[PDB]
Amino acid sequence: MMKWSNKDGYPWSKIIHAEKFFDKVIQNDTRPGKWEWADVVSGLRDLDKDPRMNSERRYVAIVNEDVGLGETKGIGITPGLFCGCQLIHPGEEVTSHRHNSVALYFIVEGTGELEVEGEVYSYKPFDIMTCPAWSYHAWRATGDKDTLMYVIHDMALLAYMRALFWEEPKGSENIRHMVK
Amino acid sequence: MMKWSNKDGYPWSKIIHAEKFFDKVIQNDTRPGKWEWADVVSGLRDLDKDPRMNSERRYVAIVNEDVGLGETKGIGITPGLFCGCQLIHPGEEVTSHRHNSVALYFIVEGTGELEVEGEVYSYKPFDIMTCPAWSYHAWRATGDKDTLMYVIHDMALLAYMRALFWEEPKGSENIRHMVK
Amino acid sequence: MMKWSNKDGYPWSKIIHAEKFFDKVIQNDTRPGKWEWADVVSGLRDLDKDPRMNSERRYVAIVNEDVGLGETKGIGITPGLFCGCQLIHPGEEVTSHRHNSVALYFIVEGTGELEVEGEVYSYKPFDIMTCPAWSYHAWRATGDKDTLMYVIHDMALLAYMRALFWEEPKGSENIRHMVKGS
Amino acid sequence: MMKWSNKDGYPWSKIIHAEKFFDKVIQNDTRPGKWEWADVVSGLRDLDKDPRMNSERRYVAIVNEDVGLGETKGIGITPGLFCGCQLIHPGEEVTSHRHNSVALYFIVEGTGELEVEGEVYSYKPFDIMTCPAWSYHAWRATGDKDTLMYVIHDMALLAYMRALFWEEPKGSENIRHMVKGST
Ligand SMILES: [Fe+3]
Ligand SMILES: [Fe+3]
Ligand SMILES: [Fe+3]
Ligand SMILES: [Fe+3]
Repeated sequence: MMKWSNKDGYPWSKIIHAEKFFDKVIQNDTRPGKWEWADVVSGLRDLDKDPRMNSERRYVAIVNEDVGLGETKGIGITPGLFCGCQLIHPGEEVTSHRHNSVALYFIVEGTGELEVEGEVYSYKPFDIMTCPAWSYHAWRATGDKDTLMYVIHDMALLAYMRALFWEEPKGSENIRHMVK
Repeated sequence: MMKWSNKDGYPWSKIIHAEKFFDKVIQNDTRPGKWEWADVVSGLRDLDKDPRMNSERRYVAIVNEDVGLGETKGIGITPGLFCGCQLIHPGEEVTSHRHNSVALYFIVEGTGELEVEGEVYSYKPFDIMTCPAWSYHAWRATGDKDTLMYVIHDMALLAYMRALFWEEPKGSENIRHMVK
Repeated sequence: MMKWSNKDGYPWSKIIHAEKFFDKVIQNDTRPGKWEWADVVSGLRDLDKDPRMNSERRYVAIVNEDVGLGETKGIGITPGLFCGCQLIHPGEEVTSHRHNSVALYFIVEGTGELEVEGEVYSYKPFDIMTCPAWSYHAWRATGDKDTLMYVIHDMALLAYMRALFWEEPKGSENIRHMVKGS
Repeated sequence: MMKWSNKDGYPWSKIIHAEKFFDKVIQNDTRPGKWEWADVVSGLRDLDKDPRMNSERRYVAIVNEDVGLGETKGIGITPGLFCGCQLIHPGEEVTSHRHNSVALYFIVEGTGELEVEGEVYSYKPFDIMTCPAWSYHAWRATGDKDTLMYVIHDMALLAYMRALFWEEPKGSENIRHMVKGST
């Protein structure tokens, strides 16, 4: 965890006036978000211009900036929901990993196989599949079209509570409590 | 909600790199918090030095500034928990209200009556009581010693989702969606 | 809220053994879920065989039964996510309503108009759109192909907390605190 | 994690009618809870009738049974908050552990030391202290009176999401994903 000192007391543990609490707690409203697939597809195909790019790092996140706290730019698609899209070229692999964040996958394009906890399934467009919290899961695109997926995850909720664990690549030595 | 416009597009609706998302979603760890009762009671007595202050506003938030997100000083006592303390003098009342946020009460000191949806209970030190989401509740402090309450609630969670409602004072025409 | 008595005290307010909390707090793990679009679409068609069906009631919930608490059937697609699909025939409307639950809409097929808080967008397939909590929103399907939507929402989370509100149809008198008996 | 088979398809993956869904998500309302400290203390003191009782297991949970899904006996104090109380005799210890659930401690009675990630703090009645998610923490009661603490936590939130981790005793080999099965 951390090397810290309480020998100067606890300056961070404070007591504030209800007006400051209330002023910080109430949020602006968020305008509706709209995103177009062409732009998502443009974004992701742009990722291939980077030499340092591979299949495991080829996600964009779909965000509504109004959703942020205070005046800050948010990263949720709504306040409590998070969403990303991913491109996998045929023949690419996303190797086994796990995280206690769950993921919800919707196949927009492409075919392939998904492996979770030793079992393979062969996917096709508009399949829906989940990778349960802390389940080992891996991808391989097949066929002649890129796999593009629309993904809902709660990684961010757990990050904010500081309860996110990730293990990539596979192997106990790779487990991390996900904090800066 | 809002008068708004899409006539110029949805500039707030965006698509971002996985590295930006990751960087904004991982949080700093949080040093343990410690608060002293004396400081809480002192904070509360201070408020009385406001002439324009009454029983319904006599609350302080207990915060651990580390639990903030990104650069924000936090207002939770932990990331996902929120705590307040409140002081009612004998013969004061917090009149009927409701909010969709729940509240959990620990009576540290004092006695009196809690009314929730038409039923009255007489509390004493170290009683524990809940005011269910959206239930009409009211307080009347009795005896000679001030009522001091230690309060756990989820008001901030609903506030962040923009899903929080507040009816004060009693009367459906007083309901507000709590944003702005 | 409710008429209730405490005259008999608080029998439901208990104190339980650590063993009992733990036996009840720890869940079974959950097998991964897999749904095929064809099962969804078939499901949505069946609903038209009902004469007492219209645009507004025409949704199915995609569920993972393993996700239940204790030994019960779950209602989530994951423990904390909720997923629905809806079908609107062209020329149908979903009338203006609001709820403090949020909705994330993916257009799989169809075209039409989304109205949110007085602003209209014309959607096409694979567009993504949100209806923020408690915003007035309305649907009208256009063109020739049915609109089919993949929808994620937090309604169940708010319901479990008993902090969910729903106003349908539009009008403050239609507001309900969504608990068994409204 | 899981020895499972998809060789017989995925029968748990269902599609249900809105009517069945709505019928299942909407819950009964919850009566207010009230609990009295005398009864809590009596509970905790009772537990010491068990001879194989120690400081690590001297907790009871404070529950509002109306809070459960369906007509089920729930275990939250509210739907989304969970509350326990614990008794530590002076000279007893809760040894180092960590869990990704947070804990919020209110000292009702007693005195002692709280250690979190190498730092000690000496506690007294009506002190408020947190043990952040995944921080090593340990207790030792001092003085001539039992430590009684009023504790709020989100262990159950995490348990339900199947995202709860627990390491007791200290040491990585003892980390568990907390699901029925894995310790
Ligand atoms: Fe993954
Ligand atoms: Fe209140
Ligand atoms: Fe709606
Ligand atoms: Fe602990």
